[PDB]
Amino acid sequence: GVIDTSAVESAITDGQGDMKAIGGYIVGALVILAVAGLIYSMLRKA
Repeated sequence: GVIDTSAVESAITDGQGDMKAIGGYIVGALVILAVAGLIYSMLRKA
């Protein structure tokens, strides 16, 4: 082991965990880009 992964549990959660936010924040932001694409297509198309 528990202690062996003790540091990892904290470092992993802090770093690894932060991954969810990075992926989500990044993937959650991409939605904005896509919105524009379709928006332009519909407006430019139409």
